Amino acid sequence: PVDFNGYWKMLSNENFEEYLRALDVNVALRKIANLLKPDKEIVQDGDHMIIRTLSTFRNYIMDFQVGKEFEEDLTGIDDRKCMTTVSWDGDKLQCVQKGEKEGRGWTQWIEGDELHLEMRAEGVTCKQVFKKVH
Ligand SMILES: CC1=C(/C=C/C(C)=C/C=C/C(C)=C/CO)C(C)(C)CCC1
Repeated sequence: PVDFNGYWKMLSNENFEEYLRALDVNVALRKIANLLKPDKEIVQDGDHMIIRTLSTFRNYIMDFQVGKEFEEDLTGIDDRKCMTTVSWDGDKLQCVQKGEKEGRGWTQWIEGDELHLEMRAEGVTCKQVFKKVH
């Protein structure tokens, strides 16, 4: 396990448009979303974690307990509900989102002062990197 606490800004984004296409997100929103460089505020307190993907255009908030399955309301992305579980896999943070879509989930880890995040859905993989600014 590692410590994700902090405020992070996006450095890079790769294959995000195809990842959103796999979720049936409309073209217009896909183009707009891929041009946004959202911040990430993570509050880690024990096994309780809050991850806020921030943008004035639109936000997405996660508030969960590691190891405990919860009903994830993805309103704002594709408006789906998934039975999600986020667990530790060594120093990596694994998330599996069970629902209508195949292979939906993500993996997060740290390299120096950078947050690495890979998102997957329907066999598609998106890669993002963030820099710890606070
Ligand atoms: C579609 C869409 C967006 C998607 C956000 C996503 C897919 C966030 C995933 C966050 C995760 C996995 C956080 C855990 O570290 C954002 C809000 C950028 C802008 C508006 C359009």
